[PDB]
Amino acid sequence: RESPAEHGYYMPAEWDSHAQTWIGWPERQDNWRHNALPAQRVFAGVAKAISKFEPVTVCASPAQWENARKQLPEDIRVVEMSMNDSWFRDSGPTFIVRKRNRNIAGIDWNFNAWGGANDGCYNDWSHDLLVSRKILALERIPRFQHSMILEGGSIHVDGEGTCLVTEECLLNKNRNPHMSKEQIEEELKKYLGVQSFIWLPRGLYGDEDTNGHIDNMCCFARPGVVLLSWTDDETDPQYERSVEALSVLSNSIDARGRKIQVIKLYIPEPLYMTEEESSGITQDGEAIPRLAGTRLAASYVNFYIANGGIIAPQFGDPIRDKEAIRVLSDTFPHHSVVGIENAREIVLAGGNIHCITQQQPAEPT
Ligand SMILES: [Mg+2]
Repeated sequence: RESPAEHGYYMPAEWDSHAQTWIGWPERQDNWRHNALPAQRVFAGVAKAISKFEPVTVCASPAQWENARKQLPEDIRVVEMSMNDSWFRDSGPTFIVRKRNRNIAGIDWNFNAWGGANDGCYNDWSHDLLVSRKILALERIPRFQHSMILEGGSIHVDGEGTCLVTEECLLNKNRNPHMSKEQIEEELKKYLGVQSFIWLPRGLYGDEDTNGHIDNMCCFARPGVVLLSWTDDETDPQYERSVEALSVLSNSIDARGRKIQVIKLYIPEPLYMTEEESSGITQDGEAIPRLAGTRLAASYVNFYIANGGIIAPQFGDPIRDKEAIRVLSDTFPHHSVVGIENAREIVLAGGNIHCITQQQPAEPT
């Protein structure tokens, strides 16, 4: 059980350089309406958008492999890999680099479908348990295994000592109930190479099924500067969570000694599951219900950082969609912002774009 700290590795920020980006492929009918064709189209657009900036590796199950290979341009690598769902942010390896056996490693955290037998999103995650090792074993990258539950969507970093997380997820009884905050914290200092932490109380409103991972709540936009899901509608259940996190962050000082500057990134108008979308879900007794009228957990903070690229959602609220793009462009002056139409199609299953990706950092030399 040696740690990454003992070998010099740590996790770099999303803005650092990447070899390529990993993405899975949707399939299960109890989570992807209409035999997943609508979401397959959006996943495929996501993978084509990211390939304009950097190489994409898509992975599809044996049954789906030919379908994904026909849909995607040949420039997108398509590899066979069995999984139980397609959120590679959370079953993907969290990659870590060493500054001086390769110069890149990846951690394979334990997984339980966002809480386990009694509070998770589905009842069988056996294939999801090998996707971590299958990716690093296909890339010939060393694997540090952890027995603690953890999802990449529940942990962010600035690449300079500050890990950003959520109490709702990390300190949840469906996660690591026998671990205190200092135990879990000590593991993250050891495995992510971090020194300090910023704990926001909860995840985004409507993310109760996954326990509120941070990438739908807040991330860093560069050092010392985080984007925060926001609303001014005081009647929305999200407003008290945004103002709460704004209080916390504005009194936060990072590991390098900087006062945190929060930029607000306004969520779209409230979005709700429709009967046309819910009735496309096949109820089989293996996944949680997807009901019309539902408050879909939808925020623009759940984008991806590719080499000089920003892959951002478009949810259909034309006013909020345009205002998120203005906000993001003002923020990554050295990247090009690209939008994904029908973002709402991967969000019906509770996630979006960052949710579906796994960056592989370029290996140092
Ligand atoms: Mg794993």
